[PDB]
Amino acid sequence: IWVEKYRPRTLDEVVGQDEVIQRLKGYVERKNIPHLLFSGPPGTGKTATAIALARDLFGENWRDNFIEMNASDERGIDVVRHKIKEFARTAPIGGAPFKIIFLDEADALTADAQAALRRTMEMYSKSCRFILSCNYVSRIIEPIQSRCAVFRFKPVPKEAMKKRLLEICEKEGVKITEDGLEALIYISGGDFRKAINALQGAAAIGEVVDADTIYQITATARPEEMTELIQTALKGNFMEARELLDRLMVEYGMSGEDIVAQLFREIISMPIKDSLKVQLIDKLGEVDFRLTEGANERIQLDAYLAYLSTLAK
Amino acid sequence: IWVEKYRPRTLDEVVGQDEVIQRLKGYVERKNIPHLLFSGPPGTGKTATAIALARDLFGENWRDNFIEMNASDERGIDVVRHKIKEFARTAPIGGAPFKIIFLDEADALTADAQAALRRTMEMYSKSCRFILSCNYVSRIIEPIQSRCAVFRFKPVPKEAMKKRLLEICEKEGVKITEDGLEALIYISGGDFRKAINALQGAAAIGEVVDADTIYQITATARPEEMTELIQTALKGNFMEARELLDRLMVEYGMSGEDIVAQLFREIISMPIKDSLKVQLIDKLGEVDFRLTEGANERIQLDAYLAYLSTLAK
Amino acid sequence: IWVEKYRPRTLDEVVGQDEVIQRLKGYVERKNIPHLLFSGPPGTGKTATAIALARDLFGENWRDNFIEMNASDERGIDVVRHKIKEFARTAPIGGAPFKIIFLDEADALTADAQAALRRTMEMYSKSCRFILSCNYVSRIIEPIQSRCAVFRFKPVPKEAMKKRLLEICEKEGVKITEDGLEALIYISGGDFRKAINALQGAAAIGEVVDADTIYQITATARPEEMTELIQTALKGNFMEARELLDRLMVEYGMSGEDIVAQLFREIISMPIKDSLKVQLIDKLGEVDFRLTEGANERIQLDAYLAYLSTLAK
Amino acid sequence: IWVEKYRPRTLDEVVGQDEVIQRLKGYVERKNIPHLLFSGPPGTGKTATAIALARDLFGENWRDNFIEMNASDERGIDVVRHKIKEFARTAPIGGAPFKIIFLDEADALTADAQAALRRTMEMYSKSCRFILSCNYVSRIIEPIQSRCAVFRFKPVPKEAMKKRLLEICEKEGVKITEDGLEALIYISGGDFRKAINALQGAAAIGEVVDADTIYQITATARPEEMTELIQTALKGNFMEARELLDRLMVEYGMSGEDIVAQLFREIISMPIKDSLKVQLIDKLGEVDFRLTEGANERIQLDAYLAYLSTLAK
Amino acid sequence: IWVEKYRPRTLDEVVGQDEVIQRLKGYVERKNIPHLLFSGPPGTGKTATAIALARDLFGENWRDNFIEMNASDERGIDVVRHKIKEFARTAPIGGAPFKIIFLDEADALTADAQAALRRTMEMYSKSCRFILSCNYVSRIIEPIQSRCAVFRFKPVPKEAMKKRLLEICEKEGVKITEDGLEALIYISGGDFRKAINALQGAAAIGEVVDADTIYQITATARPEEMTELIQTALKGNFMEARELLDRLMVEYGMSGEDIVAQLFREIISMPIKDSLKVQLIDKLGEVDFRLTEGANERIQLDAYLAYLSTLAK
Amino acid sequence: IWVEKYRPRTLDEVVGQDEVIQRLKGYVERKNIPHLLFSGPPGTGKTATAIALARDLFGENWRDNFIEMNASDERGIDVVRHKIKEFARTAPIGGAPFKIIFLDEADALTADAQAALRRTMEMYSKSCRFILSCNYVSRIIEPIQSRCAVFRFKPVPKEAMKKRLLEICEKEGVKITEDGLEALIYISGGDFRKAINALQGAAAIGEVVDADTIYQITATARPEEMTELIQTALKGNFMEARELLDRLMVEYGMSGEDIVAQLFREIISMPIKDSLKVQLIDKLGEVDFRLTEGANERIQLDAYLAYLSTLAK
Repeated sequence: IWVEKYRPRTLDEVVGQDEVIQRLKGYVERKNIPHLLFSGPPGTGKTATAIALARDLFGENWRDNFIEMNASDERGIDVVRHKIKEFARTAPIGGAPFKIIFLDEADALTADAQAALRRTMEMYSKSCRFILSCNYVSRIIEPIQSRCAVFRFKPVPKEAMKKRLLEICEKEGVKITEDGLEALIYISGGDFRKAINALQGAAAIGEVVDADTIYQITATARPEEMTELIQTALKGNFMEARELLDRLMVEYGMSGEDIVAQLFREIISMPIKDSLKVQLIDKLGEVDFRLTEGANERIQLDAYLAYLSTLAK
Repeated sequence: IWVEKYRPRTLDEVVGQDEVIQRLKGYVERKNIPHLLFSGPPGTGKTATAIALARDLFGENWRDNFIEMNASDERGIDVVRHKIKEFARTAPIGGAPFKIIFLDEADALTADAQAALRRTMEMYSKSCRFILSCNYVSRIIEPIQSRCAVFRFKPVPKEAMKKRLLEICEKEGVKITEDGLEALIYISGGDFRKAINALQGAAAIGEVVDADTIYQITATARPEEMTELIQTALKGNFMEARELLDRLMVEYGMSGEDIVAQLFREIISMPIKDSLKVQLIDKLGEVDFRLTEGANERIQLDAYLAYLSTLAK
Repeated sequence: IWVEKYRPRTLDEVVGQDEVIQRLKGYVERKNIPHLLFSGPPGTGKTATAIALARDLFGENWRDNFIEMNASDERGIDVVRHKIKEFARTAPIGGAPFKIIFLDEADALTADAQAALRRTMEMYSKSCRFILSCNYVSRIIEPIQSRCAVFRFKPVPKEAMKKRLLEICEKEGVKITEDGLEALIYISGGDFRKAINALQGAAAIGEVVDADTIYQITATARPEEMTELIQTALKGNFMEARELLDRLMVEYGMSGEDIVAQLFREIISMPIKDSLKVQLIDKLGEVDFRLTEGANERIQLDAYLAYLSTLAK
Repeated sequence: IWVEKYRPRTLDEVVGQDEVIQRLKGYVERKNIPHLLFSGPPGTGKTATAIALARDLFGENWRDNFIEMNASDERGIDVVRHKIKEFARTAPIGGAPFKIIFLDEADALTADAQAALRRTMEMYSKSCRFILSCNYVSRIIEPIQSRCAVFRFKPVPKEAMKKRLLEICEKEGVKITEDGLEALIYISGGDFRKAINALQGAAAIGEVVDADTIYQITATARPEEMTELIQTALKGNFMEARELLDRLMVEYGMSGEDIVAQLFREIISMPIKDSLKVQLIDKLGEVDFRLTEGANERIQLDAYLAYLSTLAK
Repeated sequence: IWVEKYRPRTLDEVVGQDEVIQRLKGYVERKNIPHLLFSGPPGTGKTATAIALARDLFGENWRDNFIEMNASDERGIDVVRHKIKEFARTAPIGGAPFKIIFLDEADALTADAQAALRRTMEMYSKSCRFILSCNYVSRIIEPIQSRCAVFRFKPVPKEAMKKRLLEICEKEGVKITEDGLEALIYISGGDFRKAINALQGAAAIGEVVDADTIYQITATARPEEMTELIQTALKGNFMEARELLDRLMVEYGMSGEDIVAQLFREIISMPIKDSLKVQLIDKLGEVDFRLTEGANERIQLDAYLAYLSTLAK
Repeated sequence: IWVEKYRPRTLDEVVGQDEVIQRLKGYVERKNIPHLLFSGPPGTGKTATAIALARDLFGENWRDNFIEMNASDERGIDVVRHKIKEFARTAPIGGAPFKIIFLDEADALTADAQAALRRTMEMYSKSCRFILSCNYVSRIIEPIQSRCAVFRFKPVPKEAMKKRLLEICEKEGVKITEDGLEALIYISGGDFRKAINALQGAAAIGEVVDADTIYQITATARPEEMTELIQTALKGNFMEARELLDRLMVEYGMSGEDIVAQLFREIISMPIKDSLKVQLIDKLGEVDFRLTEGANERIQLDAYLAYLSTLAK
């Protein structure tokens, strides 16, 4: 399960996030941690560095102290408070003052539960410390940002991930091609968890990791096929386009959201006029809405391939 | 009841899914099963291979261990946990290490129930194993795909099913024609359960299995007749269309839902403009609603044939 | 109560359904009954033949064994299971192997209750047997059609019913005219229960059964009056049409659904263009909906007579 | 409370319904009652004759046997079955064979509850009997009409009620004018309960019962005021019309349905062209729908006064 | 808290409702009360007179007997029945026969709970009595109106309230101007509770009660300013309108609901065509929804001022 | 933590709110406080003045008496009532009559909890006093406004905050530019907590506080960048605009709501025609809705940049 076997071990090993880590290192020399707020897209390293941050400060004895828990399971903030009192009365065994709790998905709670943090902040900043992961900082009520040093994780980039992916491979006897690497990244959206997990799943199978084997495992169309489907649509061949999208949707087994996602990506990365690209995206915006309201997947989608085949003349 | 009497017995006997089985065989030589995730359309062999997978690993004593249960019945995940503890304490009687639980309709649960799997995965991977059937992989939250080897079942194809259908027949003294076979497949949508079940139902009756007898059993007009009815409607011949739909609705004895279903299928598979197909489906969407609210079958339906015969000019 | 006093006694006596009975007879010579599925409109003979089927196989002792029960009363499938165990342990007293249970309105249950049939099918096919009545076959989940020989009851035709109606009369000293017979059938929709019940109600009164006395008892306008009302509407005389529909609706005392029904019938059987007939039916479709949602009977109806009187020029 | 103090005592005393009673009398000479079905508008005498029918057959001891209960209170059909067993075991004390139960609002139940009647019909037709009141016969599933002698109550009429109203008055020292009588009937819709209740309420006040005092008590607007409001609307004076409808709606305190009802009545009884009357009623049909869907009373209503004030030129 | 300190004490002191009270007095000379039904807008005196009615009949000992309770709290009709039995067994201490229970918000209950009143009406009309407050009489099922003397409270008129308001003031050392009185009534909607409460709140502050201070306390723009904002919008000056609505929304500090409320009031009371008023209200309906779903106050509101400034040409 | 270190100490020190404070001072000379109601946007000084009001009346001993608590935590109104009885029995130690309780977020409670205030108002107005903070006065049921002197806090203003911000800086050795000050206020929305907190966070970093460093810390785009993105969109360069919005959305890490917010601000503060600004805001209104319903962030947003690039010609 590659995405854990390559969980960074020191802050130095979390890549793409110099911005955050360069200054997050300046908290290990002094041994200070004010409640951390980690913001960013998923699969970029919030949990990783919050491990490698607890790992660089305790040495060998992190597992005993640090604990990760999902903050959106609404009845457990109050049931995991006895872990707050045993954990605050125990002094870091070795030669350190403070101790850490990680809280994934913080930005899912309404105003209320958020407060309960505070009566363990001013009472435990000489013992306890929180790291709060959230998708966006905007979504955490101010009275907490107030007591937090904030870190905005940016989506990692191509070469930095591509490198790390290779290292996960050479060290695990997996043979990716260049094709399957580049493809493993189209997939990833710049999200490691997604990327690693995929690779892992393609590694489990028989040997060579082709561009395809990656497209198959994640159920996301070859980008060549999309810009075929969109193209054969724009030309005027509706029934053909419908055929493709069908075949396509069964081959990998994508959702309507999933198809509309790729439709988007490949509508953007088309080399067509900014004048027309709008017309497409606008409608695509429309269609994506229709779906989320609960309208019929098949009909709205085919109805969008219809949209394109009017723009023939 | 043919669809069980021909339930594949070994992985070798599940057809059309080489892609999955070829490598699912490589789990019987080594006797490894990491929690399996089966994705695909219904009636393609998820349950079948998950039986024939448990059957090829236990030999004669599968029934005692393996158990299938529907995962969407929301109050029973927790009531069928005592089957998890008797089943994990009993070592596979014979000479095998591990044991299996199949979970149909996994992709119906919201984030929560999905987690409860995990505290029996790391505690039972030296005793228990799960196979998860779902319509689409996209619909299972990542923390599970994480611990799963994934398999995307594709819809079985024409000739592969047509063959198996014949074998079910010659071995059960049923006389299908070529017509009734081809028709038994229009019906099937590439879904065996649907196909087998139909055949079975046509076999129960008096002898020869015509194209018709299949269309009747599934409630269901010759697709030639629909695209006739829709067409004679679009031309402007309302009274003619109404006649057809009537005759049609008595010949096979379809519901309003049933008619509106086929209306849909054949409105999609029309070779007409994406521009117009919308107008039709939109209204069809409307009509289908009207019916479910309890409006009058005959009037809303004829009122839809009216809709089409305005679009003459 | 004529509709029982003339309940067919042998399969030979159920008329209009040769299609079903001709081959349902071939189950009395061999003494086989695989679970029967009876599909068709109401008042066509599903219950009748399922009696006359149990009557032709037990001779004199059917009442003791066979029992009819409505399957839509949701808490009684499980309370009438002790009738399943006393009934399966008792061997048909005489010289027959098997026994019957009739289940009206089967097509009202959601997927679940339907299954419970099965654990008495494979355990009781050497003792028990089910006959399932339903409006449409399409509405019974496949796993049951699977184990059923299916029979589609068609709406009994004109002459076959007209004959039986006369026999009910000559044998009950009722004087119908030809007018009142033909009218008793316009009413019936090809549904005996409806027809017999009507006749019965017209017989209770004073002597001669006119065309009218039938129209009055069922609360259904002379078809001459409808095509008058629709016509005087189409001409442009709104206030006149409204008068008629009023008088009309009090004379027989029809519902809004009832009026809209006849409106439909006589809009179809008009000898007017297929071009215009649509406009009418479309709106009629509209109006019928408005009513079922709970809108005001009088206003929507008069508002439909309005609709027609715009189409003057 | 006049509407009870003048509850008819013998079938002879129920007026306007000769049609029903003339032949309902022919059931007291023979002492037969097959389950009665009473259909008709409300306040026309279904309950009355079903009392006066039980009163003419038991003489002095009806109250002990006969019981009226509303059939739409869904959990009480089964709780009032022990009244069915004490009532069927007790033989009519005196010299009569049978006993009666009245069931108001029968046409409110879905298919199911209706059946439960039957297992007390064939078991109690030598002891029990049902009288079923319903707004329309069409709304009672056939298997009951089957076992019922049916009676369609027509809306009483003017002079028959007007007479009875006077008798309620002379015998209660109330001074209605001719104006207030005629008006007491515009109100009534041919519904006694409505009429009597109104009169009663106008009698409670100070002396003379004017046309007005009746219009005021029922809030149903003076018909002069409506055709004022509609007129000042049609002329073009929107703000004036809105004022009236407001004042009007507070003076009597009508619902939106209630206003739209009177709007209708007085739109019909306008002496304006059949050409225009349509336009009005059509929209009124529209508006009435909008309301029943739950749209805003005030806005749709004023929005209808808007509609009229466009038709100025 | 002025709205109680000036709770009328005798029927003579409830103003604006001569219509009701003049004849409600004729129930204190005779000492009769048939179950009262009070209908009318809120804040017009239903509770007040139902107090002052119980106060004029018991003299000094009303509080002990009479009790007010909200009838919409669905589980308490049956829990406050033991107050019905202690209250019916105790004879009015002094020299009176009967006793009273007030039931606010009666018109919130579905058919069922309403019945339970009746088995304490015929059993307690020689001890108990009910007064039922409801917004509209139409909304109380007939079987209760049946046993009720009905009273329709009209919205208290201008001068009658304006007088009472002054008396509340001179007797409490508050200095309203004529402006602040007239304004205190624009506010009131003819609803005292609303009016008194407002006045009270403006009295608490520093001295003189201006037109403004009243508009501010109730949140609520000068109606001149709204029809300015709406107007400058309709003309085409969007940026101007946005400015106003801003200034406006800060000056008084209204919610989005509050603004949309006034927007409505002044859209209605515009002297513009019924044709256009619709367009506005329709969208306003739209906007109000958008807000309640949680959309952005500022953007939807400005987006509505946008809506209006398209309708320039 | 600047936003507390500069918590105003006397009413004189709360800026921008002369309107409220000028007359709130007239309550310290007399030593009267009727229950205060503080209405206004967040971060404008409700809590501040309610501190500085308690601070100007007790001198040195406020902390002991006054207590602030959030009123939306629904189970604690009743658990913090024992703080009401110890606090009401203790007379203000020194030479004052009365005592204070502050209640933030009052406008979150449904009708019920609001009442419980009252039985401590008339029992404690010679000991206790409440200050109620709420976003809008409209949202507090009248029976409380009734007993409250009301104060509408307006959003502070530019120069008053800008001054205080500078003082926080010169006294903390922070070097803001004019750019970073003006920007620190675009951010603030006129909300100090927001502003101070931001400044604080930019001060923690390396020296000079640029316009940017402020835009970065709050994850709110440079207003120059928005009106670039909107502009390059309006010109017709869709793909360019999409690029910007992307880069932009990753640089600061804004939500969809957050982006749509700034989109709005800078659409307003554009110097473009009132004619076009509408078109933009209308759609922006649309888009913002789409998002809140749950539609796809990326697609609706890009779909809005599409919208703008159609308005090229």
